[PDB]
Amino acid sequence: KTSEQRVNIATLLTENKKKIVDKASQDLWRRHPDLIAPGAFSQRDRALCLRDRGWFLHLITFCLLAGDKGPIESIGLISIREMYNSLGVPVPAMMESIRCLKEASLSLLDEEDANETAPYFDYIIKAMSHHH
Amino acid sequence: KTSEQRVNIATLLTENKKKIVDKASQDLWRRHPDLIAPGGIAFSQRDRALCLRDRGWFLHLITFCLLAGDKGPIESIGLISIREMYNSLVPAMMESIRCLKEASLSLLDEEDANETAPYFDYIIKAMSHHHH
Ligand SMILES: *C(=C)C1=C(C)C(Cc2[nH]c(Cc3[nH]c(CC4=NC(=O)[C@H](C)[C@H]4C=C)c(C)c3CCC(=O)O)c(CCC(=O)O)c2C)=NC1=O
Repeated sequence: KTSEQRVNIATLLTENKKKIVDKASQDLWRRHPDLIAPGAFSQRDRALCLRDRGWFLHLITFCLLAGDKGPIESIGLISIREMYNSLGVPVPAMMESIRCLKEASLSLLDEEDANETAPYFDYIIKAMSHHH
Repeated sequence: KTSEQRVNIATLLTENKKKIVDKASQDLWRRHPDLIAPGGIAFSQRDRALCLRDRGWFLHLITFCLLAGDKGPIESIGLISIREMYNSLVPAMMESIRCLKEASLSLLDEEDANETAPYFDYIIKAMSHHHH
């Protein structure tokens, strides 16, 4: 399913958007501590990486609202290109970050919603995976 | 976290997106019929489809703001998308939002209309800043 279902899920991912970005950031840094190590070490560069993580979640919930994966093809691609060019973020790092966001988001949902939700995450991963 | 009022407006705009986007399109063509005439920027089926696509995505950005209780989704997704749209390369952009505003507001009582109207206005403002 319903337009109520989409809104139900979107309001969940909005309300808990900080719990998700936090969870997903810890999962990322436990799994890949070389990002948080001296070799996202700086507070300004770690802030941008967190800013960019929250942005991907926003983009997902939007696509969930719209029932549509076209925004990923439109503004998603623009932003992922702008990341590795200007900010030098590696493709494996972004792909893994979105896997961590996926996991954390889905933990709040039930199996009916999570099945409806999971492909939106996967679509961004697939749309990046072709590069590296 | 999300108010009961804003969930309901968000569900109402989402459930009637077709009608709203239909009504916003014909109001735009009524007021500016040159746009879908042989010369104009919405004549060709591609360009008219992209206008239809984008209009609907703006209505979902409004819905998303309502759920956020915040203009954050416009800050996060709106501004970046606006910039890129005009880079592709224009007062029709802003007038289509105004018809979308009035098409949307027409579904709502005065209490709900006053909660939603600012988000349209933020998007009209954000657009105006790309004037030559
Ligand atoms: C009618 C007054 C009308 C027209 C003709 C258009 C739009 C339009 N937009 C593009 C490209 C384009 N639009 C956006 C917006 C956008 N992307 C998102 O993901 C957001 C959810 C949404 C904002 C609400 C973007 C980012 C882009 C660039 C990428 C792309 O979609 O191609 C075009 C032509 C593009 C080209 O190929 O040159 C046109 C004609 N909107 C109207 O209201």
